[PDB]
Amino acid sequence: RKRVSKLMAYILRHSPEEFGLRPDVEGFVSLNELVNALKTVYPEVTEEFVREIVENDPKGRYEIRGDRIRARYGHSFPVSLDHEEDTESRFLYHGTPRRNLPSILKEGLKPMKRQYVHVSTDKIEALETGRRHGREVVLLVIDAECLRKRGFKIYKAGKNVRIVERVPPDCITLAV
Amino acid sequence: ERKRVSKLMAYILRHSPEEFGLRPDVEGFVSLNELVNALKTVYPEVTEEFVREIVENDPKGRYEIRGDRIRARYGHSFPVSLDHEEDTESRFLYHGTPRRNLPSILKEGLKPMKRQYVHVSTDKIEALETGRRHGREVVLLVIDAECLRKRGFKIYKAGKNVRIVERVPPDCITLAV
DNA sequence: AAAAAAAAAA
DNA sequence: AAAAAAAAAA
Ligand SMILES: Nc1ncnc2c1ncn2[C@@H]1O[C@H](COP(=O)(O)OP(=O)(O)OC[C@H]2O[C@@H]3OP(=O)(O)O[C@@H]3[C@@H]2O)[C@@H](O)[C@H]1O
Ligand SMILES: Nc1ncnc2c1ncn2[C@@H]1O[C@H](COP(=O)(O)OP(=O)(O)OC[C@H]2O[C@@H]3OP(=O)(O)O[C@@H]3[C@@H]2O)[C@@H](O)[C@H]1O
Repeated sequence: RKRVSKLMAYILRHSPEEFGLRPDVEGFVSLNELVNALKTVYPEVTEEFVREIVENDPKGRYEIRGDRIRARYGHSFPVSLDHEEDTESRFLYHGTPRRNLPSILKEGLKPMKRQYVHVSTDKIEALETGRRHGREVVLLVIDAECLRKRGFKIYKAGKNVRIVERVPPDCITLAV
Repeated sequence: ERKRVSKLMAYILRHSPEEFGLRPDVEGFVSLNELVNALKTVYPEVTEEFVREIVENDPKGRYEIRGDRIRARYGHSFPVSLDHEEDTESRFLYHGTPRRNLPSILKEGLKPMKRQYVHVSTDKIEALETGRRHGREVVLLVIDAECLRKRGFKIYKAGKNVRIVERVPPDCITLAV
């Protein structure tokens, strides 16, 4: 389950054309074609097995609309997402290795290779995300009203994941 | 064939002889019989006569055979004790390097990097061809050899034209072209 | 003239 | 949650 969901993230977010799949402007690909692509590496994968990963994913990583499937965030190619805006959250969190602090405190959170900067409404998931890149990880606290007043709307892309264009430095209130 | 074996011989004698189960002495020498068997793990058709042909015909004097022992004469990334003669004849020496290294070289000077010694040449072509290994935009550095000797950095005759030195201070670099 | 296995950033 | 064959700095 974890292995296929990882390769599903690589296909839907980064290199769908590597498997001969062309996503539409919303990032959607046909579920039938992705199953055949997943079968190129793991032949035992079925459409039901794919619907299990989407239905049970603890982050709401994937979305199925009719006969199409997409990753809801994490893209490195630009897509057109229709997620609802988050006007509720007061604070948002981002985990990052300690080495990135001088540049983040100066330039703010940039999207890097992804289309959007990714933050979370949860401290654990934010810190867990940052641990993917290093050992000494710090928790960044982001004033969500600071972002809105500066014209950077936050969108509800996952259960707790939130995407935003970028985070200016003075919207980071605390590093722990 | 000849260029492929000579390349692998450069990797064993200069960089990782332990990977092939070879322990060099303090001069960098390895038994010629043991190196032949090491080259046979990759290229089974290599014989001692083939190896001796590479040493005798190498256009840079890369390798030295003393009795039953063989060594690379320079290029080492592990420290060795070389007995090469001192170069007291050369007035100028040459070093090729990519254009991007110039600001650092002009400030810190030529440093050995991963090798034991800085490598220069008495020949301009070989110096530029050495730098071409690292990039396209290569520049020719001119080195006053008296500047080096006066500053206590002796130059040694390691190859036909290759010369090894501890380091090259910046103000011994007279020209970059 | 520093070969080449095998692991995995962003 | 970016898989992964395969090539090659210094
Ligand atoms: N200005 C700046 N200078 C230097 N460095 C900066 C920077 N401004 C930002 N940085 C750092 O650059 C990294 C990019 O890495 P990148 O993978 O693009 O970003 P993230 O770690 O946010 O991951 C995304 C999603 O992917 C996971 O998978 P998922 O479980 O589906 O969700 C999770 C998660 O939401 C990151 O360390 C960030 O601080
Ligand atoms: N201060 C500084 N800053 C930045 N950069 C610097 C530097 N001070 C020096 N640098 C550059 O760092 C490179 C090291 O690369 P490295 O391969 O170690 O050096 P060389 O290119 O001199 O090659 C060795 C032998 O290897 C070939 O094989 P060979 O035919 O047997 O002989 C030939 C040759 O003598 C090099 O670009 C140098 O300028």
